[PDB]
Amino acid sequence: GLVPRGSHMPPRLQRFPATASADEIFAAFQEDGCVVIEGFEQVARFSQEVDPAMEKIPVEVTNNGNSNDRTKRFSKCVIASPFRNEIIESDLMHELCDRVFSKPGEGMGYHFNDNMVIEVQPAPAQRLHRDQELYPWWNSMGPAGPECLINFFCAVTPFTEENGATRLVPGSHLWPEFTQINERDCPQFGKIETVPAMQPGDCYLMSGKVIHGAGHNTTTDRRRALALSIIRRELRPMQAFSLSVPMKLAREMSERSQTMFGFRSSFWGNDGKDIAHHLGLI
Amino acid sequence: LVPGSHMPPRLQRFPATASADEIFAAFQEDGCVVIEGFISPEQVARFSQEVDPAMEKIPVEVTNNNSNDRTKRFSKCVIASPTFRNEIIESDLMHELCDRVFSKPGEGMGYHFNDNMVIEVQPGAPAQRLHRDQELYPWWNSMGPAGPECLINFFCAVTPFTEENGATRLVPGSHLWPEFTQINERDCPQFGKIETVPAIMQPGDCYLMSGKVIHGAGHNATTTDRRRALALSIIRRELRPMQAFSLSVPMKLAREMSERSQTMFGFRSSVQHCVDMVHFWGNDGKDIAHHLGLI
Ligand SMILES: C=C1[C@@]2(C)C[C@H]3[C@]4(C)CCC(=O)OC(C)(C)[C@H]4CC[C@]3(C)[C@]1(C(=O)OC)C(=O)[C@@](C)(O)C2=O
Ligand SMILES: O=C(O)CCC(=O)C(=O)O
Ligand SMILES: O=C(O)CCC(=O)C(=O)O
Ligand SMILES: [Fe+3]
Ligand SMILES: [Fe+3]
Repeated sequence: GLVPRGSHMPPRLQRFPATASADEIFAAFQEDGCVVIEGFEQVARFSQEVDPAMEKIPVEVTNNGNSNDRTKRFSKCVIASPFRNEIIESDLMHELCDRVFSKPGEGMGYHFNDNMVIEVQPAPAQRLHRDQELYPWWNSMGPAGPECLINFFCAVTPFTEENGATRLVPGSHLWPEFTQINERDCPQFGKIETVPAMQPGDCYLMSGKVIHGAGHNTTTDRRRALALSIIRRELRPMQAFSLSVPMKLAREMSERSQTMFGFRSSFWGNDGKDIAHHLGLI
Repeated sequence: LVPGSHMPPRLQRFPATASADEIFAAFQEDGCVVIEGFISPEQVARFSQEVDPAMEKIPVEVTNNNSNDRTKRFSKCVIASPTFRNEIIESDLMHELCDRVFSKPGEGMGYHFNDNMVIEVQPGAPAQRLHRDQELYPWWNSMGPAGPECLINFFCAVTPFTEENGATRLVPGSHLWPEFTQINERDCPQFGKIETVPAIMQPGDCYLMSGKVIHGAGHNATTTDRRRALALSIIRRELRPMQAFSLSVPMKLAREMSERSQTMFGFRSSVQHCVDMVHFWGNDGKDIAHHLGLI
C-alpha cells in the first residue's frame, strides 16, 4: 500500500540511511540508476563558508534556455571551505566509488570531475539530460556500456517541489537506446515520467545514465546544492584542480584524496613515476 | 615489385608538402599513412642529440620472458629538447590533421597530448604483442568501427626504421573490421592469421595511425642497432593524458609556448559546447590560463 490500490505507480526511488550497507545502497543504485542517502551540521558550516563566494556571483535573467538562467554555480570549494577536510573523506563515498569503478589490483579507478555548488534562484526548469552527455560518445554505448560518471548530489537548502528540486527519472539507465532528450531525437519526449527528488546534508547518488533535470523554482527560496561528480580514471576532469588548488592544501590531504584531485597517480604519471614524487609528497 | 608472389598490404606514403586533405583521405581509407619528412633531417638529428643524454642514463631492462623489455621509453621531451618544444610540436601539418580528426564546429581544439615518448628498441628486443592503441581506453573497442576516434599517433623515425631492426608492424584497414576485440587466442578468431606490414622509414619520416589500427613493434634482429622513435600521442579533449604535463613541465617553459601549445599540455583550456558551454579542464568558469598567468 504505497500508492492507492489501482493507481499507476510512479518510478521507484529507494532511500537508505547514511549508515546503510554499501552493497545494499549499491544494489539499489544498479536497480534504479539512483538512490537517496539521507544524512550524507557539517552542511551548515559548509554553506556559511561558501556563502561569501556565492554572494559575489551576479545572477543573469536571460530566458535563453541556458543552464545559467537564474542558476548560480561555484566550483572552488576546496579553496573556500575547510569540505576539503571533512566532507570529501566519507569512507562510504569511496566505498561506493570503488564498487562502481575500481578493478581488483588496479587500486582507485576513479577521481574527481567537479565540486560544484548549484543554487537555483527563484528560474526556468533545466533541460532534461543525462550527465554522461559530457562525454559525447558515451550514450552511443547504450545501457550495456560501462559507467563513466556518478554524482553525489547533496542538498544545502532543502529540496521542495516548490524551490525546483531535481526531477529524476529512475530506470532511464536501462532504456534500449540512449538519445538526446528533445522532441526530434527522443521518441518519448513529453511522456517521460519524472520523480522530483530532500533535507540539507542528504545526497542522492545518481548514475551518469539517468535522465534528470532541475525544475522550475517560489519568491524567496534560493535552493542551494553541492554536486560531487566522480569519473573514471581514464577521463578528463572539467576542473583543473591540481593547477588551481594550492600545494599548501594538497599537503594536508590524504593519499587517496590527492589522487582524487590529481596530485597523485595510480594515467597522469611523470615519465614512469608517480607525479607525487616530483611535487614533493613522497 | 615482387615476382604469382603474394602482394602484402599497401601502406600509403606522401611527402610532408602534400595537402592535409590528401593525407587525411588516405588516413581515413587505411587508418595509417606515412608522412615523409614530417620532421626535417636537421631537426631530427638535433632532437636525437638533445635527448641522447637522457637516453643514455636509462638502463636497458632484460628479464626472463613476452613482456616488451629491452625498450627504452622517455617522456620528458619538452624539458630536454628545445628543438622539440620550439619546432616539432609546432608542426602545422600535425595540427591541420588533428583538427580534421578531433575538432568539432565552434568548440576550439578538440585534442591535446596524451604523451611525447621516445621509444628506443634495443638490439634483440622481442616483438610486441599486436594491439590497438585505443585499448588504453578499455570501453572504446565496444563501439567498434562506427565509434568516434579516441586517439591518433604521429610515430616518427628518429633513426632509420628497417624490417630487421624492428620497425612497427601495421595492419592497414583493421580500423574497419566489424568486431574490435583484444588480439589473443580466446577473443580473436584471426589470431596467428593476421597479415602485418612494416613501417619502413628514414629519420624524420613518421606514420600517422588511428587508435583503431592493430599494430605492434617488430623484433629487433640486429646486434648493434638501437631503433629510436618519437611517439606523439594525441587524444580527444575529454580523455585523460598518460603524462601529467602541466605538473612536471616548468612554467618558465609554459610561458614560451604558443597558445595552441599551451592547450596541448593543459596550461590552457578548450571550450566544449553541449545549449550550454563549458571550458574543459577549466577553473570555476574561467580559462585556467588566467590563474597560471598566461593571459
Ligand atoms: C556546461 C555544462 C555541462 C556540459 C557540464 C555540467 C556538469 C559538469 C556535468 C554533469 C555532471 O555530471 O556534473 C555536474 C552536476 C557537476 C554538471 C555541472 C554543470 C555543467 C558545468 C553544465 C553548465 O553549467 O552549463 C553552463 C550543465 O549544466 C550541463 C548539465 O548542461 C552539462 O552537461
Ligand atoms: O541543479 C540541479 O538540481 C541539477 C544539477 C544538474 O543536473 C546539472 O547542472 O548538471
Ligand atoms: O615501437 C613501436 O614500433 C610500436 C610501439 C607501440 O605501438 C606502443 O608502445 O603502443
Ligand atoms: Fe545534471
Ligand atoms: Fe601501440
